[PDB]
Amino acid sequence: KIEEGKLVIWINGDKGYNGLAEVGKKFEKDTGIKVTVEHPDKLEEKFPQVAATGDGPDIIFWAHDRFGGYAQSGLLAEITPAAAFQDKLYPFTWDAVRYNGKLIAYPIAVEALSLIYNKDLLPNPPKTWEEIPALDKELKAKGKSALMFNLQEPYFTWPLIAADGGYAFKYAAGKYDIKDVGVDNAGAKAGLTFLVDLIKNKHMNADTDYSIAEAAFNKGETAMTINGPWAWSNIDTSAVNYGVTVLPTFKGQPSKPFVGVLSAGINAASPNKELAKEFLENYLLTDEGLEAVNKDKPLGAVALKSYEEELAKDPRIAATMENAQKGEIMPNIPQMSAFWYAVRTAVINAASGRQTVDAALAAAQTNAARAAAESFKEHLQEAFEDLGADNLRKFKSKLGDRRQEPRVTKSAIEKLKDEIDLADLMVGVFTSKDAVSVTVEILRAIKCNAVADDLLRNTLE
Ligand SMILES: OC[C@H]1O[C@H](O[C@H]2[C@H](O)[C@@H](O)[C@@H](O)O[C@@H]2CO)[C@H](O)[C@@H](O)[C@@H]1O
Repeated sequence: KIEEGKLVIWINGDKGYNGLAEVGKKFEKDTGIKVTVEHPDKLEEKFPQVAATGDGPDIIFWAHDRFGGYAQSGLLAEITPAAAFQDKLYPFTWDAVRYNGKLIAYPIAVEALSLIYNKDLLPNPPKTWEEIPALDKELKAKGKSALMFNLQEPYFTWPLIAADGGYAFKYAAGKYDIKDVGVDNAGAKAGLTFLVDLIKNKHMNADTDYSIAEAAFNKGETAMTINGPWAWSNIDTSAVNYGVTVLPTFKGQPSKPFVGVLSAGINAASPNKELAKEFLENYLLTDEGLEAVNKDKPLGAVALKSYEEELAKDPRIAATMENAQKGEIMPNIPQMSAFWYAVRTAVINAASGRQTVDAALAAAQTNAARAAAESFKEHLQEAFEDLGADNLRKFKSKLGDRRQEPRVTKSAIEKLKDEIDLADLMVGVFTSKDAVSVTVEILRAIKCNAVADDLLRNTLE
């Protein structure tokens, strides 16, 4: 499925992929070899499904937190450059791509979130989170609002949850301890309570996503947003006059974002391994290669010393590195994808009012330690689709009548939209193993025995 004598590359659709295609045209004009760039949907989950049997791209781009799990499954080739090349990039960027003693990818650039504001609507931005409710009121009298950002992905809400004390896994004596999880302490509860109260008092809406918020800022309808360096380009095209600065404090403490390093790995089953090393070391990681990508969509603070010393004179970049020093570098261990699925479910149920804050975070502490939890959620979704709409109305009636603990209110059931919402409510209230046991019990009481049997052989077994 992988053809000898050319190169195929995969990268996310919010980065500068037309700029990267210009670098491959130059490689073709010096050697004749053709390069193709693609941007599929959900690529961080498609890559481990196709590469296990030897298919996929020659080269894959993503942040460093996903790569430890790919290496444990045997999907990547080892990286081995000469000491003369290694001295061209900062030593702290090589530390982020080192796993069990070996290097497993090439580092490209450093990314962190900041606060972006409209100078004509608000020439002096606020220094604390506590000030935002009163400022929303002044702006409505002009037909506007104060702040809008993406509420569906937990990367954007984590800086406030961590300000007064929350954490992922505890670091002690040279290693992360995978059975000491920090999403349910006193500091984590206070930050999530402040976010839900903004929604209750009608300063924000619970269905806001990435493209809704991007259009409102660029049209002048809102005063502030929260985003990374890749977004600066489309703002330049618009009519808005903008600045970039440090995030606000909470209870007197700084906000603390998680920082990522964009990186490039090589497929263990590729037959083009030495063509791939020549493209990356001699064409992309140079002054003129990185300049072509940066002009399409900006990269942040790059890994190559000779070019980063010039970019550091830009005041937008100085603010990016101040937020990075108040935050923390992400771990790369294989347990990180189970952590991100658990926190995503907790924020969605609490912002929509289907669960209380305290009950949602106590279940996340348990789900974050279970490797197979997200797989169980996908098998529940498929069983609800197979019942059909008439039989699924009977299922939801019996769930609302249960007297066993924990109980589910009838108002919360009427607010669901489809089969994906129902599977997320079940794993968030009961945790993942108990969710399957209760579902099988209700299916037997409405006489749907074939569906219950198929679900059992693919989970608890
Ligand atoms: O929301 C969970 C998600 O966060 C990070 O993904 C970022 C990525 O690093 C950025 O480059 C940008 O594309 O936005 C993404 C969030 O929408 C983690 O790297 C990722 O593993 C995680 O699932």
